[PDB]
Amino acid sequence: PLMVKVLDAVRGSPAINVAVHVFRKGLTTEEEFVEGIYKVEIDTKSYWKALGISPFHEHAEVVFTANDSGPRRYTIAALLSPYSYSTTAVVT
Amino acid sequence: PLMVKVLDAVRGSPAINVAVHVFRKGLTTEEEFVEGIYKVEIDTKSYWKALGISPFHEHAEVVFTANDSGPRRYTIAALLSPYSYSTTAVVT
Amino acid sequence: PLMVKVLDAVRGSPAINVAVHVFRKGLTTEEEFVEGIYKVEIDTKSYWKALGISPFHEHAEVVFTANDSGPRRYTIAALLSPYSYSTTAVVT
Amino acid sequence: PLMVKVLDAVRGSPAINVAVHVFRKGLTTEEEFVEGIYKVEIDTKSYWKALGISPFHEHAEVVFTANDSGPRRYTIAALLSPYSYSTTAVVT
Amino acid sequence: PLMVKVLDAVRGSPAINVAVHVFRKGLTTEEEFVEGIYKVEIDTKSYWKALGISPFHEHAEVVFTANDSGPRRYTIAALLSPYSYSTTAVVT
Amino acid sequence: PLMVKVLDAVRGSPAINVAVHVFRKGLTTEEEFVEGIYKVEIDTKSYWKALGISPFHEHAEVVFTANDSGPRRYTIAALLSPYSYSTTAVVT
Repeated sequence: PLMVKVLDAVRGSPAINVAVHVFRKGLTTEEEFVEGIYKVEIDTKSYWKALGISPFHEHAEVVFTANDSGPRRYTIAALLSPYSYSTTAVVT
Repeated sequence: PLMVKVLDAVRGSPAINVAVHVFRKGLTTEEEFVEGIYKVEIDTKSYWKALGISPFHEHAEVVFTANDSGPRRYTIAALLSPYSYSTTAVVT
Repeated sequence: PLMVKVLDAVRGSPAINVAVHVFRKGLTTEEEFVEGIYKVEIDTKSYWKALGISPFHEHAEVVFTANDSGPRRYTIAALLSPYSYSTTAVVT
Repeated sequence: PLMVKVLDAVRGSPAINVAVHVFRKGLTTEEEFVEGIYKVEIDTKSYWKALGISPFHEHAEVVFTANDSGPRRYTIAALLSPYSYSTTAVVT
Repeated sequence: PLMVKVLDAVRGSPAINVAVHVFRKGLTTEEEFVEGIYKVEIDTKSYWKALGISPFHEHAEVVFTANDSGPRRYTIAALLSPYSYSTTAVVT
Repeated sequence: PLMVKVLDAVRGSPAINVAVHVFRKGLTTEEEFVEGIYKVEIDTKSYWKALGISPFHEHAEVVFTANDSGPRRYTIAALLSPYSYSTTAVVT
């Protein structure tokens, strides 16, 4: 008998992020997985992935150049932070 | 008999991030996994991944260049930090 | 009889990050794993990973160059730090 | 009979980071593992990993250069430090 | 009968980082492990890892150069240090 | 009968880092281990690790150069030091 009980009696007003999981039992392969339940990706780069079988196999002249040079600003006040009875502000 | 009990009686208003998991039982392979339940990726780079079987196999002239040179600013006030009855501010 | 009991009676308003896990039982391989439950990756780089079987196998002329030279600023006030009845501020 | 009891009665408002785990029982291989429950990676580099079987096998002329030279600033006020009834500030 | 009891009665508001684990029972291999429960990696470098079987096997002319020369500043006020009723500040 | 009891009655607000573990029972191999429960790595370098079986096996002309010469500053105020009713400051 598997019994899982989470946050059953709540009185008041909290801030929650519940993640309950119960399990009873050619280049990239994945199986039976739970990924990115509460994930966050900011300014994330992937230039060359899984190009394929036999890419640039013979006599390949290639110049890979990657220039990440910029005036980019990211300002997050409450990233993944539940809060109760509080004050959150970004003042520029 | 498996019994798991988490945060059953809450009185008041907290800030919570619950992650409850119960389990009863060609180049990259993964199986039976739980990844990035509460992950965060900021300014994350991946230039060449899993290019493939036999890439650049014969007579390959290649110049890999990666220049990460920029005025990028990241300011996070409460990254993954639940908070109760508090004050959070970013003042620029 | 397996019984796990976590934070059952809470009175007041705390700040919590609960992570409860119960288990009853060609180049990169992984199996049966729980990774990055509360992970954080800031300015993380991966230039060449898992290029593949037989990469640059014969007569390969390659110049790998990686220049990470930039005016990047990262300022985190509460990184993975739940807090109660407090004051958090970034003042620039 | 396995019984695990953690933080059962909490009165007041603390700041907690609970990590409870209970277990009852071609180049990189991993199995049955729990990694990075509360990990943090700041400015982390990995240039060449798991290139593959037979990489640069015959007559390979290669110049690996890695230049990490930059005006990058990282300022973290409460890294992985839950705090209660406190004041946290970054003032530039 | 295995019984583990941690922080059962808490009165007041402390700052805690609980890590409770209970267990009842081709180049890199790992199995049955718990790694990086509360790890921190700042400015961590890995140039060449697990290149593969037979890398640079025959007649390989290679120049490995690694130049880490930069104006990088890291300032952490409370790294892995839970604190209660305190004041934490970085003033530049 | 194995009974482990840690920090059962806490009155007041301390700062704690609890680590309770109970166990009842081709080049790098590891098994049955718990590593980096509260680890910290600052400016940590690894140039060549686990290159592989038969690397640079025949007629290899290689120049390994590693130049770590830079204006890098690291300032940590409370590294792995929980503190209660205290004042922590970095003033530059």
